[PDB]
This record gives sequence, C-alpha cells and structure tokens, in this order.
Amino acid sequence: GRVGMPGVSAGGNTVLLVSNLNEEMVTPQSLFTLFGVYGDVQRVKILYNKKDSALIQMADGNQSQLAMNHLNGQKMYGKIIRVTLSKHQTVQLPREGLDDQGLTKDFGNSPLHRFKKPGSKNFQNIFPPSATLHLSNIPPSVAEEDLRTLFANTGGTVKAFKFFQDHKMALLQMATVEEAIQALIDLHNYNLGENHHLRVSFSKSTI
Repeated sequence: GRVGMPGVSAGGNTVLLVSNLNEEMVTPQSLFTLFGVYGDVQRVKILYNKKDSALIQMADGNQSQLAMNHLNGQKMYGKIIRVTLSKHQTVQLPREGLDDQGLTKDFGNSPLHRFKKPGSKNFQNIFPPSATLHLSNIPPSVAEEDLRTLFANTGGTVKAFKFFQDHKMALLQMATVEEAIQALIDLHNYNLGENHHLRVSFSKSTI
C-alpha cells in the first residue's frame, strides 16, 4: 500500500470547485486535461444555474490544493478561472457516466492521459508549466500540415514541433508559458488518429 493516514491535505472530499469560467473551453476535455495535468483526476462536471461554475473531482491529497492555488487566477485563456476546494457532497453518476443529461463527465477513464503517483516520469506529483510541450502521439493523419492549423489557434505563434523517427512521439514549443499550458491543453485531445493523443505535457528540454 501507499496510503492509510487518518487524513490528507484537503480532507477526503475528492472534489474541486471552479468559477469565473469562459464557457468556451471549460466543458470539453480541455478542463479535464487542465486538472489532469496539474494532478490526478477522478471526474468532471459543469454548471450554469443562475451562475457560471464547474466542478472537478481529484485525489485531494497533494495536487488539488496546488492546482487550486495556481489555477485560481492564471488568466491563461481570458478569464480569472477562479478555483477553490468544494464545500458540498460528491457527485454520484449512477448512469453510464453522463447522468443521462451531459452536465456531468465521469471521464475518469483517462482516455487521453496516463498519469501516475511519484516514482517514475515524475517526482513532484504535479507538473509545473513551461513554454515547452512534450508528448506521445504523432498519427499519419495529423502532422505539421494540420498541427499548423491547431497551433495557429492555440494562443502563440510557434509550437515548434520536433518528432522521433523510430517511434510515435514528439515535442512542441509555444512562444510563452501561458499559451504553452493553454496550447497543450487545447490540443491535448486534438489529433484524430490511431494514437488518439496518448498525452502532451511539459518538459525541462527545449526546441
């Protein structure tokens, strides 16, 4: 085992509340890979009842408070993206994963992620943002010829792409860290190929 303490850095709540959204990226995979790159993630949900808000579910023990503090005011797309630890009961999704309505997203199957606890490929339980964007996914149906249109809409003006010649993985460079985080988030699920974005993330390397 690796856990058994009588508590954790959040409390055992497995939830993370968010506000001040743009309603233009805080719904699809983009938000899910946001909290999915800033740590482990259990689920997602969105709400608009007389107020714009959303909710994520996480491992609430060493990444939800970090992601909370750093995303609570980073304006990486055009909004304060307010964030806090939640204060109410967890979600329930007794349905297949969409609560038969769609405002919920039991995407915990991580169909675009392979994150794990510290011990390999990570040693900080989260990933800090940088202008460099390392990945695994380079399908034969999207390459520079379509990645051009992708980065041409992410936020920067480079996404310098460099890829292997004996594997299916690569790396990208945005012009700045803010558009870097928002660019790999925006394209984290954009390739439409057999590798269907195994992942994109930050690295110490450069291009």
